[PDB]
Amino acid sequence: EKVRVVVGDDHPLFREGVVRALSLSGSVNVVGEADDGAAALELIKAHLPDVALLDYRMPGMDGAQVAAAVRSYELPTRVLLISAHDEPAIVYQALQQGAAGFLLKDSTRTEIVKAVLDCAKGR
Repeated sequence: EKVRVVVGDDHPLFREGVVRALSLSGSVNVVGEADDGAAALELIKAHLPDVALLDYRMPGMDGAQVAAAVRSYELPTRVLLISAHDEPAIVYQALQQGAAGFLLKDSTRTEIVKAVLDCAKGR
């Protein structure tokens, strides 16, 4: 039933905010949280979540590097990136590295839930 998610961000209050939005939706089980990219990748390997929602600029290994690695490993997880940067070549390159989508940090509570749920379903 609930869509299973890993959330990754090195800003605690943004991460907490996302985790609460997802958890309070009633439709999402946050199975792991990370504050750096290598840890996010390891949680993805262990939990095999439906969706990973990851900051583009995670330390150690950025969101697109993790997306690339997940696709390279052929894991079932869809990696949705979120960022305060929205430059065309950055979004494009991330999608080229296998990111399922690219969201902005100005997203609302219902927008992020819907993005995660739509991603788990399809796109």
